[PDB]
Amino acid sequence: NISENTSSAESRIRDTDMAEEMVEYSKNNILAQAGQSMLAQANQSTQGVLSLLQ
Amino acid sequence: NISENTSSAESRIRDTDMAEEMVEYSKNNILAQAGQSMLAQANQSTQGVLSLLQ
Repeated sequence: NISENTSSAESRIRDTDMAEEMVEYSKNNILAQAGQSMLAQANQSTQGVLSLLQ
Repeated sequence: NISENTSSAESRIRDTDMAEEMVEYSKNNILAQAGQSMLAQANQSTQGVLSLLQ
């Protein structure tokens, strides 16, 4: 019984809650795609220079 | 973060804003064509000598 409770206690401190962590995984997965999108747009975003009298 | 903000800083001090310099290049390019055209006519200036009791 003390083993079952201190297993439960340690599992609370250290095992991943996979439900919760897939929220935080997937925020960062969308943000990474939106970041790569913005970087890919930003590298095109200075093609504006080339019409200016050139 | 600091390296981005001092790249932003130094870029402000040192990089040509190509929009602003293509104004000043084009002023001087038109002035040079105008001043060439003006020097060409200023060399025809004293052609008036040759009809003058000659």
